[PDB]
Amino acid sequence: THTVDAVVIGAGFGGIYAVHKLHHELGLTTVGFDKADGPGGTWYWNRYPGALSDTESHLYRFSFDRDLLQESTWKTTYITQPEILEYLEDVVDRFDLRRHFKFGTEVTSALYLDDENLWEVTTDHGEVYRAKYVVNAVGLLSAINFPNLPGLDTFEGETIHTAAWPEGKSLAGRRVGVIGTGSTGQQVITSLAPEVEHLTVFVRTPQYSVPVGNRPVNPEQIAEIKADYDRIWERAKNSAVAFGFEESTLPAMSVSEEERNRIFQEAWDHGGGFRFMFGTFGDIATDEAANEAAASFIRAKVAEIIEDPETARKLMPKGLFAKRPLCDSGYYEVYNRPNVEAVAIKENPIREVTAKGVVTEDGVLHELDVLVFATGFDAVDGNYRRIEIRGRDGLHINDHWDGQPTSYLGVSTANFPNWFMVLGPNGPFTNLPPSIETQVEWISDTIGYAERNGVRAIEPTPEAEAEWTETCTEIANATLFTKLFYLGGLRNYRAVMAEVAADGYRGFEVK
Ligand SMILES: Cc1cc2nc3c(=O)[nH]c(=O)nc-3n(C[C@H](O)[C@H](O)[C@H](O)COP(=O)(O)OP(=O)(O)OC[C@H]3O[C@@H](n4cnc5c(N)ncnc54)[C@H](O)[C@@H]3O)c2cc1C
Ligand SMILES: NC(=O)c1ccc[n+]([C@@H]2O[C@H](COP(=O)([O-])OP(=O)(O)OC[C@H]3O[C@@H](n4cnc5c(N)ncnc54)[C@H](OP(=O)(O)O)[C@@H]3O)[C@@H](O)[C@H]2O)c1
Ligand SMILES: O=C1CCCCCO1
Repeated sequence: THTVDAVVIGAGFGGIYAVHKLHHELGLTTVGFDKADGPGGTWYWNRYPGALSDTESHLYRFSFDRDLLQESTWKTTYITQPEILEYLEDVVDRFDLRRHFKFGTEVTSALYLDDENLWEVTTDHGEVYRAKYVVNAVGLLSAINFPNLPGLDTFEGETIHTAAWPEGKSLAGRRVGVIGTGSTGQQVITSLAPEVEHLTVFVRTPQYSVPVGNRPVNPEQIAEIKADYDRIWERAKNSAVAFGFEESTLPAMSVSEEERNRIFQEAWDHGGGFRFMFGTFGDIATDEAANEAAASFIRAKVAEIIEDPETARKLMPKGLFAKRPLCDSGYYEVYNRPNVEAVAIKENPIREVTAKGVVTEDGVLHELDVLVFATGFDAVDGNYRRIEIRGRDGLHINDHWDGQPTSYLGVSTANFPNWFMVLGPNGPFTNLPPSIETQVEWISDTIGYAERNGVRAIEPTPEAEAEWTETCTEIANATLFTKLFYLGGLRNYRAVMAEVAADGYRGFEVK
């Protein structure tokens, strides 16, 4: 039953930096915690085949330490999970942090003590920590999502969730079904297709995907990037999404059918999902006609790629190109293989799982040895809403988030003092690490200020939280995503966080 200045929940990008900042800049005694048996967070857990970043390799990392940027290396233009995981372990060892982290250790309640003005925090190892500050780096993701299919437990084969992939497991020569065609699904599908005896993909909503263009690089290309890194990060910190391309301000309809498609083809060829949505035109997300053009281009690629038309149509993405854009390493092409079958489960849904496989409503048994669920997770809400987290006067987090989850500035919420969030709700939608730094940096300032000036407790007003929900909402419904995040872009997000701090923490009850 110990007592410290600060607790950090989680050891991915966000939890790792927060420890570094709170211990080494602000001198605070600081303990880190993670269920996981080591660091990496998202990348400790997802070791499924083909797991790859959407963010180019040079930019999906910390920026804050200039020696590190010069010494780290990568193989391709996008970075794989082993390589990311490895990088976070180098980072963890480089800044001397293993020793602040209790691994294999779940934080299971967070009681705020109104009279001691402290947070009482308990582990599944029995321990208790009493801390003045809590920093939640629990991520945008929550519990694995895992639809309970009828008869599932009759299945005599192995079932695997993408995020619980057994290290070392091979599906080579097995008959495998995959459910889900999200970002994970496309990846695990491209990578499985060539090795398995047969692949059945259960598609519910086919999505829009552009080539990822993941190319090999030589040490000289890296060294041209290394030489220009102050400008790269300054540029990225001053863009909206920080994916490393200039963001277009050219309206789609402001140029010609041929020009429009010329631009859409160079982007296709160059590769990159965000690059397609935002590197090409500036209104794809905000003008109806801009959007339809982008979407149409992609469907023509799909009909150019899938030879058999009954298959093509099952994989044909429909309607607004207003989900997060995917990119792949040859996804549509997989459906030309004789040992891949597509099952459109809107038209022909799963009726049940039986001993030997999956049965659809048409009454065909799809014989499977392995059923892989690429069905994702259950939202930000989920990693908080699954705990004894209570704020002032014992108020429960799930009681406090009576409806949609909320925050002020993506890092805080009313009735939860000295309690912060890294990637809480209504935060930025960007290449995450640069946003994680913004958040951790602001959180570490705020906490340095609190100690230096003798602040007992800080928390936002419910007035302010609601003003933020409105700002996020007004900006959302100006885009085609409407038809959970602040969508004004990193640069605006940074000026806002900075103004609030320069303005004496406006929207915050300081005690
Ligand atoms: C396959 C995949 C690819 C991705 N690619 C990209 C990309 O290219 N670009 C991008 O910007 N984003 C990407 N993301 C999103 C990605 O999660 C973020 O970029 C980033 O990893 C977030 O890191 P984090 O430290 O904030 O949270 P996480 O890495 O999610 O770490 C959170 C940790 O909190 C822990 N935790 C939660 N509750 C508790 C508790 N009660 N006790 C102890 N521990 C707890 C979890 O175990 C977890 O390890 C991807 C995600 C996935 C799954
Ligand atoms: N950038 C990257 O390289 C990368 C890679 C992987 C993951 N990620 C991130 O991590 C998050 C998770 O991605 P993800 O692909 O694991 O999950 P996801 O985006 O949530 O994809 C979910 C998939 O499962 C399907 N699905 C869900 N429940 C189902 C059910 N009961 N029956 C049939 N199908 C079902 C969905 O279909 P519907 O859509 O019709 O519901 C969808 O195809 C994403 O937000 C993504 O940004 C990023
Ligand atoms: O591409 C991504 C994946 C996670 C969602 C926001 C970050 O950007």
